[PDB]
Amino acid sequence: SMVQRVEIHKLRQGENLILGFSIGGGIDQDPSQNPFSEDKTDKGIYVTRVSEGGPAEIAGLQIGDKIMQVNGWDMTMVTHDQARKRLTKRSEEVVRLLVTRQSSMLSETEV
Ligand SMILES: [Cl-]
Ligand SMILES: [Zn+2]
Ligand SMILES: [Zn+2]
Repeated sequence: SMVQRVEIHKLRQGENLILGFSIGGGIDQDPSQNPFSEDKTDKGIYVTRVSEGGPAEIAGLQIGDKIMQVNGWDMTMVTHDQARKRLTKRSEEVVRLLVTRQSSMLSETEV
């Protein structure tokens, strides 16, 4: 798996600002119910949906991505609602994420 930096600018949907994805997981949840994890004891926060055409998709977020950090806050052992809260601060227009993603990128040049 690889680490990836993702930056998402929220889109104003009337009065709300939204990122355009859904989360699952958290240390309060039963990790057996998470289909995206490789290890079914992983209680981490996973991207379970990405809204087509939305800010997260355009920013490069992918379904199954594990969210490790949001704006400098570590997300590996947070509750589901703690994750929600960190992602939905009305004050914050931009969310910067570190995610892990399970995986020829070699640039080759003729001379
Ligand atoms: Cl919750
Ligand atoms: Zn698309
Ligand atoms: Zn910006």
